Parts: sequence; structure tokens; C-alpha cells
Amino acid sequence: KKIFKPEELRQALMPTLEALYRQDPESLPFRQPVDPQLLGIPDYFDIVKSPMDLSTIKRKLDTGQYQEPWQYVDDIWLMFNNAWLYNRKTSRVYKYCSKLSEVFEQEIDPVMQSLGYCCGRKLEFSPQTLCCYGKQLCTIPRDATYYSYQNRYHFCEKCFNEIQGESVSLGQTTINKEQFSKRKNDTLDPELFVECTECGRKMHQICVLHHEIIWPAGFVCDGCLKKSARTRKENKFSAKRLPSTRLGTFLENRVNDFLRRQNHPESGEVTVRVVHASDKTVEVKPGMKARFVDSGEMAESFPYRTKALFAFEEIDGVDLCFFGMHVQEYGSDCPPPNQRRVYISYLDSVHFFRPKCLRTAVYHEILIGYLEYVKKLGYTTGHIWACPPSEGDDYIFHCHPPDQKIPKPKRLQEWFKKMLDKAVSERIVHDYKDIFKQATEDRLTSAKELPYFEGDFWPNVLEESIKESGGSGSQKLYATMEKHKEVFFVIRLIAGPAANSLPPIVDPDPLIPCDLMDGRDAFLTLARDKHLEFSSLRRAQWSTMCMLVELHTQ
Ligand SMILES: CCC(=O)SCCNC(=O)CCNC(=O)[C@H](O)C(C)(C)COP(=O)(O)OP(=O)(O)OC[C@H]1O[C@@H](n2cnc3c(N)ncnc32)[C@H](O)[C@@H]1OP(=O)(O)O
Ligand SMILES: [Zn+2]
Ligand SMILES: [Zn+2]
Ligand SMILES: [Zn+2]
Ligand SMILES: [Zn+2]
Repeated sequence: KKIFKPEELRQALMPTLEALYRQDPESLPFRQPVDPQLLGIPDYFDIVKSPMDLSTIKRKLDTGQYQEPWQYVDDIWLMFNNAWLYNRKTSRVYKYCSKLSEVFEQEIDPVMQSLGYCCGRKLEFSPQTLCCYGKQLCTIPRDATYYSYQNRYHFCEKCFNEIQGESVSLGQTTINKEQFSKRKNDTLDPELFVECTECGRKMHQICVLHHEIIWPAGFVCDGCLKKSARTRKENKFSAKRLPSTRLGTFLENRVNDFLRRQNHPESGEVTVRVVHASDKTVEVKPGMKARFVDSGEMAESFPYRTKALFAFEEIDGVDLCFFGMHVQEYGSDCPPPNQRRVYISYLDSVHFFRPKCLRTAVYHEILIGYLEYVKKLGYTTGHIWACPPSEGDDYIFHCHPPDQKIPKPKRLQEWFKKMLDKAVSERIVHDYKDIFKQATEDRLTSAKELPYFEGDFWPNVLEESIKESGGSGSQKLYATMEKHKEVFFVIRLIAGPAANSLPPIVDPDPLIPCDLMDGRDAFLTLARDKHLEFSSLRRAQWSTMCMLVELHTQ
């Protein structure tokens, strides 16, 4: 429908093209079509297969060859990427090109918006991290060269040439090095567009938050809606409409009561939902099993319930998932040493909560509420491993904002201490100790007496210890505990004689089958496979919207 008259486009866009022209000397290399031979560069057309330059663009613009403005934008970016492709990162033309692109970014955005568009930005997704089958946690860097096979087996340029000979082994089968692709990790997927069904304008799907399941009749831009005074049909796939639980309700009431007491300007309501609950078992690993299970001194496995929960806030009218946590709950039927214990598997956040100055407070309220809740059920003890994610890894949310800092261990330890200190002052937590002091207090003598949690530090270090010492589970146990003690919190919810005569633990909430949220892996995998990043407010809002559709539909 919306037809851009060629003069309309010329008038609107030509100022953006002049802005590039007016850059001396940066513009000069780009003002005329590259003559490879004159410019003393023969292989140019071996690399650059779709040449483009300012003059060619000016001409297409003057002569009405563009039907819509994104075609102009695409050519501009083709010109830039041609130059970034052919020239070295350190070269003259490269840096000139970079300067032009910055001028362009700033020029083009408000013009595109004048023309009825979401924005005028060129948007691409973050590059995925490439691992290496050659070693355990080797990784391949952005833009550096690497070797791959079937887009499945990749090797860093170092660890690839390490292997003696010309044959690699995958799995087991043998592949000649000549069968690998040599390539640079410089591939970035563009954001997708959706077309207004009325005016025909292409908008970024993430800018307008159009999801085909939620609005199956099709996308209609805000411009077209307002002209006829319409509004979008309600999004029924919201956080609030996910099923309630006793736990979710308890947590969200605690949070919102806290926010109401603070009475900070521009506060929003928080929604907390438990989205997974299932029964699982942790099995004792082979070292510890040989040492204590086979002689009947320790159970071969421990049953627990895992739960996943998330908190959401409305930001700019749209749901935003900002906090996530998975827990392991070992009930009263579980064998010692795990009986009546909870452990936090992992928690994660995306720093867009409003107001900022209450963000940490709100995270604390969620954790204190959770401790209070399980205490009420008759869990006696909480367990926290203060362990920051490894570099550029995510616990729950794929692709954090690059300006969201990740705490080192001392800051994270202090953060948990501040939370627990508030919990103590509220008489929820009786007291808490590091693992070394707690063991001392419990007069612990053997490794079989340490709580054994899925994924936790201690089951792994005990394997290592037994093997290193050639058979002892407990020789350097106190020394290992002392050494790592600042990192391991033991939290006493129910103290002393009362902890010995408790009734059975009965959870009033039902099981909640959701494979997507059975541990952290599935949602990370989904997010990676569907470009659901939490790296900006707009992408997190999109990703939350997609997450909520998945939770509602599956
Ligand atoms: C088994 C694993 C576990 O369950 S424990 C591991 C928990 N999970 C993680 O560490 C995942 C990554 N972290 C997060 O999502 C958040 O850091 C969590 C833990 C939720 C807490 O966030 P928040 O309440 O904002 O505290 P915070 O310390 O992150 O930030 C508050 C202020 O400190 C700053 N900060 C953070 N890191 C650094 C740093 N490395 N160097 C310098 N400053 C840092 C932040 O920028 C922030 O500053 P400000 O308050 O905005 O002024
Ligand atoms: Zn846009
Ligand atoms: Zn490697
Ligand atoms: Zn429209
Ligand atoms: Zn404030």
C-alpha cells in the first residue's frame, strides 16, 4: 500500500548520503567504483563479488531505482562490508570505512523513523562461542582462523596443527586434515523483518515484538493502528497467566509487599512463577561408590525434587524476565546425609529491573522468601555454593548484556552474606557458617557425612581426592574444606532439638512437567537455536515473549 514516490525517497535519504560525501579524506576511497588494476589490486574481484560505491548509490537514488528505503540501506552496508572484507583491520581504508559507518548510523536512524519505520539500524545477532573437540574447554576467538568438519567438529588453529600427522579422529573414525574447512569465525546473522500487512513497511520483528502465535491474523504496525484508532489484541501468553503455585505466590507477595513499603517512584509489580517441578535422583559417582556404597556405608543415590522459578516485571508495557533460579530439595524420606536439605543449583539475572536502586534488594527478597518457605515445610538446612559463571558462560539466560558485570568470588560471597544477614535479622535463618566451621561443629569425621548434591563441587573433588590418595576419602578433607571455605555456605533454618522430631515434609504444590525447564541446559539450547538473547532490553523483551509462548504451549 504505502508507495514511496522516488522524490520522497531522494529528498529523505540524500542528506544521509551527502553526510558521507562530506567526510574528507575518509569518503574519497568510496566515491567511485573500485578500478582493481588502476588501484594496483588484481584479486579484488576474487574477494568482492558485489561491488558498490557512493556514486552508484547516488545514481540509483537520483534515477528512482529504490522502491523502499531499506534497499538504500542495504547498498550502503554492502559498500561498507566490501571494504571491511577486502582490507586489513589495520589498514587505511578499513578505518575510513568504520568512520563513514558511524556517521551513517547516526544519520540514518532518525530519517528511517520519519518514514514510518521502527528504526534505521543495521542489526545482527551476537556471534556464538565455538568450542574445540581437541581439549576440554578450549575455545575459538571471534574473527580468528579455525578448522571445521560438517559444521560439527571445529579446531583452533593452534590445537589443530598440534596433532602429529595428517589425520584427525572424531567420536571413532579418521578424517584427513584436507577434509576440514579453513574459515574465520566472523559470521553474524541479521535480525529478521516482518512486513506490515496494511502499509507494507518492513520492520524489525524484535522492534515491534510481533509473534505469529500471539497475533495469528498478522502484523499491523502502530502507525496503521493509530490511523484507525485500533489497538493490538491482548497478549494472553503473559507471565501473569502462567499457573500459580503456593511457592510462586508466596515469593511474589513478599516482593511486592517490599516494593510497596519502599514506595519508590516508577515501581512495577513483580510476578513470580514456578515453571518446573519434578522428582529426580543424584547417583554417587564411581570413586565414592567404590569407597562407601559397596560396603553399605552410604546410599547409592539420593532422591530430590528439582524446581525452576522465574521473576518477571512489566517494562514499557511488556513482560521482562529478569531473574531465574533452580533448586534441589531433599525431603524427609531421603537417606542421610541429604535428609531435609535444600541446595541452590544455579541462579541468574538480567539487569533491567526497575528501579535500579532496588534490584539487589529484590533478588535478596526472593532468596530470603525461598529460605523462609522451605523452612516452613520442615527443611532444616540450606546450601549455597558461591560460584560465578566461567568467562562468557551463562547459567540460565543466554547472552547477557555486555555491560552487565559479572561478580568475582569475593563480591558474590559478600552478596550472599548480606542476604543471609537480613534473613538472620528477620529470624528466618537461625545462623550460617562456612563448610569448614560447620563440619567442625558437626564433629564430622568422614566424607560420607557430607551432603551430596547433583552438580556440586564436593562430589567432584571427592572423586579426585580418593584417586590422588590411592584410596582415602577423608585424609585431607578438613584441609580441603578450610582451603575453599569462603565459597560454601551452610544455612541453618531449623536448629537443635527441634530438627530431630519433625513431622514428614509434605509439599502442597503439585508436580509440574516442563522438559524445557528440567535443569538449565534445555532453555539455554532453545535460546541459542532461536537467537533468543538477553543482551539488550529489546532482545530480552523478545526473548521473554518467546519463552512465555513456549511455556504456555508446551
Ligand atoms: C552455583 C552458582 C550459584 O548459585 S552462585 C552464582 C550466582 N549467579 C551468578 O553469578 C550469575 C551472574 N550474576 C548475576 O546474575 C548477578 O550478579 C546476581 C548474582 C544475581 C546479583 O546481581 P546484583 O544484585 O546486581 O549484584 P552485582 O554484584 O552483580 O552488582 C552490583 C554492583 O556491583 C558491580 N559489579 C558487579 N560485578 C563487578 C565487577 N566484576 N567489578 C566491578 N563492579 C562489579 C555492578 O556493576 C553493580 O554496580 P551498581 O550497583 O550498578 O553500581
Ligand atoms: Zn527497527
Ligand atoms: Zn583448541
Ligand atoms: Zn503499517
Ligand atoms: Zn531510586
